[PDB]
Amino acid sequence: SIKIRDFGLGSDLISLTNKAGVTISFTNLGARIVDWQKDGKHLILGFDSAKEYLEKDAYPGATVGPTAGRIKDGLVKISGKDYILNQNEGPQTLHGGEESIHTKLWTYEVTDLGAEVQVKFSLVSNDGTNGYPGKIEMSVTHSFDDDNKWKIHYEAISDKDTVFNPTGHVYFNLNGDASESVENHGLRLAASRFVPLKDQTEIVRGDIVDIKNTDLDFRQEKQLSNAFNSNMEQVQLVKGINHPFLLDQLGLDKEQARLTLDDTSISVFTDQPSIVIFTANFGDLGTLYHEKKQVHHGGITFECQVSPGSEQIPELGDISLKAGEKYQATTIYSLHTKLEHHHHHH
Amino acid sequence: SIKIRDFGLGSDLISLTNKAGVTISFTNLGARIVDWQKDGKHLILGFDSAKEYLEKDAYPGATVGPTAGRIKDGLVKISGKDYILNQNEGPQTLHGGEESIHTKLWTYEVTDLGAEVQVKFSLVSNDGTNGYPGKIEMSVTHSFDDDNKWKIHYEAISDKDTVFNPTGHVYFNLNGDASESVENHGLRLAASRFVPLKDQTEIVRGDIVDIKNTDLDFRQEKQLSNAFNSNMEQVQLVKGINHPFLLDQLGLDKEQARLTLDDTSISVFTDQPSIVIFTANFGDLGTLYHEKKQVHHGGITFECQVSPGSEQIPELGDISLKAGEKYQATTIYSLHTKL
Ligand SMILES: OC[C@H]1O[C@H](O)[C@H](O)[C@@H](O)[C@H]1O
Ligand SMILES: OC[C@H]1O[C@H](O)[C@H](O)[C@@H](O)[C@H]1O
Ligand code: NA
Repeated sequence: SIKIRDFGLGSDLISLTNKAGVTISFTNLGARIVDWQKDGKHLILGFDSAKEYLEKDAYPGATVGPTAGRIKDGLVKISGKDYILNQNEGPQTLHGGEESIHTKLWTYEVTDLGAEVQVKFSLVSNDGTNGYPGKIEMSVTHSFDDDNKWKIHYEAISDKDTVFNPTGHVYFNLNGDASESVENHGLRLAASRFVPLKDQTEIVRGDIVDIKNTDLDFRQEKQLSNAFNSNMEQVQLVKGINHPFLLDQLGLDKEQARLTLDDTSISVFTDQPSIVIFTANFGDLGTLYHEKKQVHHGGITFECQVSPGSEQIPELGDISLKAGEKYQATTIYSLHTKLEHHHHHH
Repeated sequence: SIKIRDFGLGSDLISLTNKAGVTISFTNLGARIVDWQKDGKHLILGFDSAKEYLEKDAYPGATVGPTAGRIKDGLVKISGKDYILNQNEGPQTLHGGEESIHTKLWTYEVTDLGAEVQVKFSLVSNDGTNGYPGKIEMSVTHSFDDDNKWKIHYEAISDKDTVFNPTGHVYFNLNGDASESVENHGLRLAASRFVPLKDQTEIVRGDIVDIKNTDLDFRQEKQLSNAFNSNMEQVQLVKGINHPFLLDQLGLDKEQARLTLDDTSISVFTDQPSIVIFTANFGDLGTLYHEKKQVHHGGITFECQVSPGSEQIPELGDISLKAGEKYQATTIYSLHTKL
């Protein structure tokens, strides 16, 4: 079933329930996921109204871009030309600049395919918006099926050579309470290397580091507490995790990551080369989620994209988008029950 | 009473009915007026869904900008520097460039004051959007009251020196049917001068012209057909009227124009110095409104703003907006019915 209602400020809330009774909801404000519940329990973080997003934190669950992550000094080279983008985090351009796509009302249309329902959000980034050459016609399709798979499909075309590397900013918290740390969740991630950050400004260091056998090694499932408790320089630098992880094997067919809590698991699939993992290292900020003060480490993202820093570390990839060329990216989050035995105590 | 409903593509339709039973409706798609009716008759042109506007014509009833009108070669000078805006009509920048603010979904909040109801639409134009320096935080408040006054109040703030001169693009048709020319309406307009167009590109010609005692003088009420049957080269040029008229006296208190058809009249008030009047000179286009095929002259606008062409005729004014300065504008469309 599909249901729609006003969500506030002119935004709408689109709620889907699949045949298994799992419900998930989105809003056109930032083509974003608002909630995902199983048996009355929230699997992710979200607010109850549009205003909350604009007043507390506009990122959760949003579609972010045109370029996700930090661009050192907002400087990009496009077809032999240097371009300076809006700098909204010191001299850095973070998640596309100020008042970016995650803050806009996107138009949308719903396609009911029976076992699958698709919500296609659309938006045009005008040429020059926040320094980005365009215009760029973008679309984000969020779909949910009877198999409990939530898929995000991005598409985009530009009138001019530009840069494009968006991502989905959902935060998971299998505890279903933001006031509960995710250190109790088990994490498995098919990545042998990571990208260290230079300092508190969080731009990339310039090197790629192997993490096998360190506290950041999750190739084999381990509790998140291991990382949180680590005194490795990078962990301390960011007070948790906030880094791009380079996937060892690419392809949408492979389970790149799996997050488990007791009988529930979320598997991550994507066609992107890295996963930026941010563990809500907010300290005592205590943003309220459903009247619960969120704790430090009260959530975890899996931002699949081309790793940030490619401006400095060419090896990470090329986020350039040629005029007329069609961009596409696909990321999938699938829900499972009793996928494995996870019986721990914190 | 207030009613909110889905207008399509995720856009909303906000309908306001006052004590008099008059109904006015708006959509966040382009902070625009969709309908205005009395006793079941539409006073303005509009569509029945969001899609239609996107597919047929996106300007009707919309808020247009940042700059309304045509800018020669898309060129403006800001703080002594030349800036090239998005060009969407040949080398001209028309109505702020392609995919402008009239095609975006604005956020909004409704405020019920009893005798009056306000609907405040907001949108942020990012710095650099379509070549315009910013960011510009814009808000357009459409309000409707028990006196049948529809008021538009504009406000904006920019982080950088820029240009700003928006307008409301409603088309009136007291016939209540697009298939019917407005030639039968009577118009009065407090303007003795106008701005002639250079040619078919519709950019300004360069001069200001006195219209006193011409087919374009409406200082004294007159029927539209007059203007429409005039052989003035300017009329002949655009096949109707598509020009900025320079108001004689400035100020919100003075009724600047009046459109009348029988018992029904619309008065226009503004704090702007000019009114651009366009008589839907669409030829055989035939755009469909409420299943009615539109006729040439099947509508008329009252675009209140600073006259287009100030880039070439500074006497017309200046549309710059310095960083940190607050822009404000107001335009009123008052409805009256004789007894
Ligand atoms: O709150 C948004 C969040 O987005 C990414 O994960 C960044 O790496 C974090 O530093 C933070 O900016
Ligand atoms: O269609 C929108 C309309 O906008 C103004 O009124 C112009 O003068 C007309 O030429 C036309 O372009
Ligand atoms: Na809506």
